[PDB]
Amino acid sequence: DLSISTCRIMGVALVGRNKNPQMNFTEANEACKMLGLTLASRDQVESAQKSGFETCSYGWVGEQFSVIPRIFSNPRCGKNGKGVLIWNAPSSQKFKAYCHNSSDTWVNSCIPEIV
Ligand SMILES: *[C@@H]1O[C@H](CO)[C@@H](O)[C@H](O)[C@H]1NC(C)=O
Ligand SMILES: *[C@@H]1O[C@H](CO)[C@@H](O)[C@H](O)[C@H]1NC(C)=O
Repeated sequence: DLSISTCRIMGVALVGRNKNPQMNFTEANEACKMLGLTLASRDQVESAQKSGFETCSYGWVGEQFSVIPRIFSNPRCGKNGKGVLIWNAPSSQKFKAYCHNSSDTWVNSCIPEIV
């Protein structure tokens, strides 16, 4: 089974396997596709981070590198960095995936508009 962000921010979800090993670049694209999504771009993860999205996992994006979005500093997540941090790695390296849902328009898929 796959782990997925409970609430997507600017259409972005972190997607990973429930146990290691995680996913090379090809596997990451395939995982998003199996969910009916696409691999997110760096720009899409940056937009999510600016809207409050952070994780403790590096994940593949469409530019063929991996990123981690960080808002608070934690030594276990991006070595206390803040921002969208980049990891240039071979396409064979295992990471999670950032997927983008083009049907999302709410900033947070769990927070509706006022009804
Ligand atoms: C990615 O993993 C798949 C197995 O799911 C493998 O067939 C493929 O060669 C791998 N690609 C790279 C670049 O490591
Ligand atoms: C994508 O978003 C739509 C609309 O919010 C939702 O119904 C659908 O389940 C989402 N799919 C995934 C894989 O998140």
